[PDB]
Amino acid sequence: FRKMAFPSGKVEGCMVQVTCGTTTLNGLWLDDTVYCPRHVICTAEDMLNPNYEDLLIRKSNHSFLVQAGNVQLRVIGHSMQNCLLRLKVDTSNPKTPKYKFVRIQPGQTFSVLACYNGSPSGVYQCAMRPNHTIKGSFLNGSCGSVGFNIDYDCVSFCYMHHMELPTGVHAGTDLEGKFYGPFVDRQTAQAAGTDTTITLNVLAWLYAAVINGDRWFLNRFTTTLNDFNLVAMKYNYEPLTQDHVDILGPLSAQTGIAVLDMCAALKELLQNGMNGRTILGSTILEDEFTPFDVVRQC
Amino acid sequence: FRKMAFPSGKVEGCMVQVTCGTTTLNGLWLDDTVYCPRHVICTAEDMLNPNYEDLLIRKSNHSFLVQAGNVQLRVIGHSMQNCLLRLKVDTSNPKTPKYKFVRIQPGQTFSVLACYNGSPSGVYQCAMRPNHTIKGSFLNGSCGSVGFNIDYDCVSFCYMHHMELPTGVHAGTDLEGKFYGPFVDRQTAQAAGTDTTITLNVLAWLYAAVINGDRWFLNRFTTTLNDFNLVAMKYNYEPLTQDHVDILGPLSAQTGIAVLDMCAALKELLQNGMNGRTILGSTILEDEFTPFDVVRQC
Repeated sequence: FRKMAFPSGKVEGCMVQVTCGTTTLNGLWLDDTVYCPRHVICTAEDMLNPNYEDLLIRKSNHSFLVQAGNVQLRVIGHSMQNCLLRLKVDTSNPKTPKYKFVRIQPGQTFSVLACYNGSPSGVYQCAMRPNHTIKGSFLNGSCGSVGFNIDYDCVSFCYMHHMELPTGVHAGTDLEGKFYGPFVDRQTAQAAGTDTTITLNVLAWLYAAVINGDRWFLNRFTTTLNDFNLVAMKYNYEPLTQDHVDILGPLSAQTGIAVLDMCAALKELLQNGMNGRTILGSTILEDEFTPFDVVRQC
Repeated sequence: FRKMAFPSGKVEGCMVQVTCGTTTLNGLWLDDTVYCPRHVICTAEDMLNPNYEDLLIRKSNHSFLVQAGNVQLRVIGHSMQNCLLRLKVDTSNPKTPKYKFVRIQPGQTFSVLACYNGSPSGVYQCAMRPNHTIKGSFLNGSCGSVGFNIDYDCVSFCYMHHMELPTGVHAGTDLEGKFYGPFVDRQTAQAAGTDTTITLNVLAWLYAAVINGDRWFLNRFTTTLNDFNLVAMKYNYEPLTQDHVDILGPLSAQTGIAVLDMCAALKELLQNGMNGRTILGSTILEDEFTPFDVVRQC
């Protein structure tokens, strides 16, 4: 059972490089706008204490160098939106796909097109951690890279990379420039809080296992929701609300396994262990597939 | 440390649907040729005992329906190459990228663009297992889907999916239509042999760990190659040749950790265990990153 990224073609045609002075990062070109992290305007000395609105009101249009492959795109306007610069260029991207901008919740998944200086290098699937960060060293030096989902023909942009935190996890914003989490776009003390396991996703992955033939771990005993949350919290799992439980409705319907019955199986799995046995050929519980991802891939 | 797929844009523009009668699968459109598994010509009754050259000499050009999105592409020729049909169409793909065809070795990695009836649905990274199969239910119903690597601007096609084996792993061919492994393109008894862990890749992943700060597991004791292979084989690991050892040269150079020293660390890891500790935040040893993948992603 594999982590899949969305095909990245529709996003690749949107990736450009933005340079201000000696700083360069990735930007996203849609219609005649280029979106990038506004800290591209910062010198390393500015970055400790940046006055973004002063720095931005004081920059000329021609001080921005935007490149689509080798081709310079002239900037003809610039404004700020929260933590993003929106740069007007003189050319509409002929490869602009159908898109929207959405803001995602913790636990949800998306694909990241990792880029270096505007050139796509790889695509990764990942989840937004409950602490509003994303794990995995893959975003190191690709500020501006974007996270997205594809809904048949429409690209829903949800993430833009801004920074690496002291523990090496990544922080960024939605495409309206609002951070996920309490973080800021300056070089200062910030810390990812404690993280927890995405309980709903681990439940979804146990349903994926049942769908794929694996039944040995089904519950031997009943649980209540409350007793379930009591045990799960001891293993650093997120507590499960009623509404979380209900999101598992379709997977429950299609398998015949009641949601609280699957909670019971997980509770017994945390307490009693796999003991060398495997689920989906794994010795560990996976928490970066949402219920939606499981329905889609099964 | 994340599994990355190559950006799939260059391959997406090549994916079409091929239909013969009631059978449809994916094909790959390059210049004026469409490549697909030749079992597209089979009825379910043919598939038990197909006479491919008779079935193929007896089919007309117009009995092949090739669709690029909604757009029919007229077939104007057909020949067989080993287990692939090469169909001449009347139109050159305007999106043909720079490409080559290469045949890969067991243990090597590639990206798969999983498609349904010609439409890209997701991209996955994977390795060719030592038993010449590929693991992970992701290829279920996407015969014709292709595996590739990208070398800066050139797509190296290496795999085309043909079949699922009784254990649910996938089997396929290179783009000259030669199977990887002893398998055949008919519905008959075939079995993946026993598989082993890709020792060289697990070593590469331990070097990735060192590159990323993780040093706790470095060897406490010396080993010879022979003593190493003796222990590894007991844990169902592939034995390591001298030439395998030498492929680890660059990772050794860049880290300062001699290859036999890393063999020692793995040997001690297999025997003594992680005991709750993590490498690269994982409690298990990963075997689907090659030495090349590690250099590239670090």
